Amino acid sequence: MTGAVCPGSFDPVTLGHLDVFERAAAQFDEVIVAVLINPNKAGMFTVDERIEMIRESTADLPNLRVESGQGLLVDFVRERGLNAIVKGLRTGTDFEYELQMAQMNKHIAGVDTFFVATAPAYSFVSSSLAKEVATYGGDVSALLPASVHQRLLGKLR
Amino acid sequence: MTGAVCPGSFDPVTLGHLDVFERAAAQFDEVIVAVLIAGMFTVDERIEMIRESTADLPNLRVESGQGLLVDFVRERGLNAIVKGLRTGTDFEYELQMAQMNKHIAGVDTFFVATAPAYSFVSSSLAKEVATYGGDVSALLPASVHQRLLGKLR
Amino acid sequence: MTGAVCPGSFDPVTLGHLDVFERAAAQFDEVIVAVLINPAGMFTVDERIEMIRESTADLPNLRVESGQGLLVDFVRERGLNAIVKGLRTGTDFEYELQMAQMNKHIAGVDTFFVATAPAYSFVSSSLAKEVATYGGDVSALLPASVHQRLLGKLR
Amino acid sequence: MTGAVCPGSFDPVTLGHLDVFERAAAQFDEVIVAVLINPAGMFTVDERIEMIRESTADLPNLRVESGQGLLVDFVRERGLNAIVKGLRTGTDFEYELQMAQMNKHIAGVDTFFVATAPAYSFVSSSLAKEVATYGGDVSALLPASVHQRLLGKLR
Amino acid sequence: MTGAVCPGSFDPVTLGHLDVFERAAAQFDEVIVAVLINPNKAGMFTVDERIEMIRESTADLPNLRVESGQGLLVDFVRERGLNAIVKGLRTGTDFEYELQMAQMNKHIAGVDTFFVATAPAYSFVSSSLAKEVATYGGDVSALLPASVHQRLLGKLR
Amino acid sequence: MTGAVCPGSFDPVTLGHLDVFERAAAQFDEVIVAVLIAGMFTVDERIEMIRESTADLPNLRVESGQGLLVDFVRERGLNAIVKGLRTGTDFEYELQMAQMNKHIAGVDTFFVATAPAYSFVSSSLAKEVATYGGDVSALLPASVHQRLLGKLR
Ligand SMILES: O=C(O)Cn1ccc2ccccc21
Ligand SMILES: O=C(O)Cn1ccc2ccccc21
Ligand SMILES: O=C(O)Cn1ccc2ccccc21
Ligand SMILES: O=C(O)Cn1ccc2ccccc21
Ligand SMILES: O=C(O)Cn1ccc2ccccc21
Ligand SMILES: O=C(O)Cn1ccc2ccccc21
Repeated sequence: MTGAVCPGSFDPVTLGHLDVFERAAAQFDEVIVAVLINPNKAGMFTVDERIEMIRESTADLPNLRVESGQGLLVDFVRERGLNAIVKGLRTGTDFEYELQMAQMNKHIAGVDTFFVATAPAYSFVSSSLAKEVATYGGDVSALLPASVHQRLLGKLR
Repeated sequence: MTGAVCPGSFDPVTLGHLDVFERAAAQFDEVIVAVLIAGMFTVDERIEMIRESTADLPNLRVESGQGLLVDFVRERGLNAIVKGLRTGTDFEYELQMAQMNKHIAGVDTFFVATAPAYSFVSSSLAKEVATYGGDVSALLPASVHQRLLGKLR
Repeated sequence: MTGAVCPGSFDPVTLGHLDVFERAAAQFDEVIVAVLINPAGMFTVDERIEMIRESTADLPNLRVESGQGLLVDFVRERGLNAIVKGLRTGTDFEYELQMAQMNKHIAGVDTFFVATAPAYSFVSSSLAKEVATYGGDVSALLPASVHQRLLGKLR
Repeated sequence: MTGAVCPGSFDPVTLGHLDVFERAAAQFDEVIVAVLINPAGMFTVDERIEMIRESTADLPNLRVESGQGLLVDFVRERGLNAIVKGLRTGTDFEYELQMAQMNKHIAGVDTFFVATAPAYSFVSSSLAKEVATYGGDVSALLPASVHQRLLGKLR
Repeated sequence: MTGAVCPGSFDPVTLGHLDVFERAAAQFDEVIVAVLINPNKAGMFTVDERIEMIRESTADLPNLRVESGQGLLVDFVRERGLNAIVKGLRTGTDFEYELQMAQMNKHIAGVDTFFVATAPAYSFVSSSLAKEVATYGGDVSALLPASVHQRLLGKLR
Repeated sequence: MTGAVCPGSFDPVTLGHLDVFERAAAQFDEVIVAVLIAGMFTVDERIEMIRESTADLPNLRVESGQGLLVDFVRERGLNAIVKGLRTGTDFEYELQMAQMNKHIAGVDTFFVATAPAYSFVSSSLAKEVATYGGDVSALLPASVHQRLLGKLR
């Protein structure tokens, strides 16, 4: 009954995210993708859109499920009877901030954070840079799942 | 006649800050905590919270400031800054500012790492965690923690 | 015929920027300084271009132009496929590397990084403006014509 | 059935190592601590294994084994394909990342990194031995049985 | 008449190196690969072997040549009428040391150093890690040019 | 009665080191340069070179040391170390040692960046460059530079 939570805003999910989801699902009995929402700032995609895009690109992972939440990540994790977070690393990750949050999260709730580096091919995509590049016409089709790419272009138009 | 200034917004002061204050006060004759001024606490509240937490440091005082930090330092006859390092410090930006501050006013900056126990608290993360019900009581002065609970509730 | 683009907001241009411009101009047949405008700063795009031209008067193979949108489009539209970017103290290098890999992926454009000289390594447009606003002397860190204009915008 | 390997020389095992072992054992069905021998240190491989077993007596799903050669072969030979590595102050993380990407490429093995607790973040096997050699007290940073053995090797 | 020097021990050359050579050759009129030799410590390959492996994998680059040297890199550069170095960045690069050397090299000889990141696919290979992995049987065939791989295995056997 | 120890091998002392010594001497009543002991110069040579370069610093002295740095510091009634930062400093390792030194002996470590002009020299790189005929005269005290040329030629 091992398990981990993969957290993020996933606005939208990228192939970097999906790589890490797949690794987590391969190494833990269950994985929950936590789509964390700031109720004060809307992103590009609604919560239901974000969840749909993740589900469509994770259909081959039988032990992965997707749920939204807000507030403290460690509460989302513990209320599901888990105490592990799996977080991806990419080029441009603020690792010092991630470390700070990992030590705080262990301190307040006993939850462990495991970091895994995304595959090199997917190491320079981020939701924010993908959106920025696509806004001005750049081709990010190879860095996003099919469940995302044309929906992104749709939002931008 | 040695002295150093420990600058920050301290909104609120943490045990990470206090650890650095104590070290500065142990190694310099005179220490001034510079409360540099839309956060949670007013300048007076932040000053009071620091003063309450530093009552056992006779050679430390707390003053508010505006404008260039180096002017604050120099106008008090000093030319040293002591700055703490924690997990999540943007050290590259601190180094840029240190070199600029030396260039424009001949002020030295000394960096000291906070104790491991207080290395992952920051004013911002403490406020965030407490806002959502997390227990940060081990990371703040007893006084500050009660005040924080007051501002939230 | 070789060439590179040096991109930035240059608000205002610093001696750190100038150092990198000079090194680019010494190593490439053609250099374009791209003054890239956003939706915002202290100097107008025209003022920024003028300050750069004043500072680069001795560089005959360097020209200054404004641009918007995707940097790699600016680069490719001028028949080039290289960017030269400066490094200074406080550069977010991890983000620069992310953008370099992205720019190579989407358009085949290479990015070359060069560290500015130690003397000019701690100036940035933002920090120079901040220090000058409160009366600090940054005249050793900016071209002379820029320092004059900066005082005017503040006074 | 999930599982991971925690690799190192562990000469000697520290409380930083133990912290990471405990977290691995709490999150994976099976953990193997791989004591990997080189062509060399203070403690023999047998002594190191014994010190780890003493320290991990409360972890029934963790076992300790020696190994040589390619780590990913050690991992795959035991039917696993995950490594759990600790991070501390002074870890060469850039090199760890290079090795993680290499290990994924050559064998499909994933590497998960976890930071040790702040209290145990500045101890390392090498620095503990160095401090103890000159009479510094590192007893708060090592399992009790290790600290006893360390004194013996020095005296 | 622009030009740059790409320096290294290249013992052996990797596909990470070759990527950077190709970019340099695309952006400068001439490129010299400088195979820098420590006369006090032999590597795995002799100088002539190193040069042969680079030449065989750079035959499509008409403006690139390969030469060995020792002592100060800036003297190698200036004696060829050049004053630019192009150096690759990969995962595990000691960038702070590279920066130190770049500032020293500018100080003593006026030579500029341009850094370029290797392609993600080739970002985790290094000569040393390739040799180490191959020593213990790991498959590094996709990270090295054909001019290198079986020669490497030969040395190891 | 403030004081700090500036430790290193100083083989040889550079202008980067000297800049940090001067800053330490400006901000602490008492400074001890600890020459911690197969390099180029003997301990006595390194001490002499530092003493020659610091003749204008009345509150600085130079002594050799062995074993734990914290014992060197504590045996002289102090509990502060001042360490310089340059381009190529392994800062993560320095932080590890600082936290260890605080833990085992209550000694604080203050870090200060060298001036930009002296930020890319190190004893090792200076020796390497000079060995192959490079001019490092702008990066070393005048005395040291002549001595270095002597050891090579
Ligand atoms: O996208 C990022 O900034 C980092 N990152 C990359 C993969 C991944 C998976 C889960 C959470 C974060 C992740
Ligand atoms: O809180 C931070 O971000 C860093 N930090 C830690 C202690 C301390 C004391 C004075 C100034 C900053 C300080
Ligand atoms: O100013 C910066 O943030 C970095 N930087 C320094 C020189 C330079 C030249 C072109 C672009 C950026 C450059
Ligand atoms: O000791 C180190 O250098 C890092 N480190 C810390 C805990 C731990 C556990 C397994 C492997 C390495 C680990
Ligand atoms: O291999 C390395 O350590 C770094 N690196 C990567 C490509 C490349 C090309 C020339 C010189 C060094 C280079
Ligand atoms: O030289 C170095 O590696 C760092 N560094 C620079 C100045 C200085 C002074 C004392 C100790 C180390 C110092």
